[PDB]
Amino acid sequence: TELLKPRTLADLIRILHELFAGDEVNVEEVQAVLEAYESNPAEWALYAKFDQYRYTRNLVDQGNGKFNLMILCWGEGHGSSIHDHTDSHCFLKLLQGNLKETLFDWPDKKSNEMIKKSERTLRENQCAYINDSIGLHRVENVSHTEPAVSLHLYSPPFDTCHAFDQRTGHKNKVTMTFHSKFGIRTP
Ligand SMILES: N[C@@H](CSS)C(=O)O
Ligand SMILES: [Fe+2]
Repeated sequence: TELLKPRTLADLIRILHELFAGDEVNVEEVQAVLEAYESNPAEWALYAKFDQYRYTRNLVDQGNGKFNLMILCWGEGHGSSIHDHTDSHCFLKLLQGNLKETLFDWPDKKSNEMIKKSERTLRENQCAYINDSIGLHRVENVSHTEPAVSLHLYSPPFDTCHAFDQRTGHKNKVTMTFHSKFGIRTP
């Protein structure tokens, strides 16, 4: 009920366990708390494990089963597919660098080019929110010189989703994997 500024990543995690103690989710409250945590690189260095060729997903907390909290690491020019979020809430907070978020509408069943609804540049410490009822999105680090690090919370947890072909709107099921869990590389 009473939202306080998270002092550290650990404190944020404790607050998040409180916010997800029940069966529902106050989206605006979760977003405010995520936004209020000041990114401190020393606190999340353990999870910030990059790969040269694509972005990595690094599990931080399993939220007592109610959410997955993870850190995504985007090399220069690394980006995602256009994807949905499997009927889950999805929060994205920038911890380092910038990411471009492009929004798309759910495709009609006819094969057509997916045209962008809009785009925005998410900046350090800002927290965005998406869910399937809002639409689909692609997230990209368009920087040539700066890696980006983001903190993502999904509730309920999911490890599969759909990728959408921008040319047709065709979807394919994708299994998402973790690069690391609790700071441990999981090959
Ligand atoms: N949801 C994507 C990243 S963009 S929110 C993922 O979890 O891989
Ligand atoms: Fe996403």
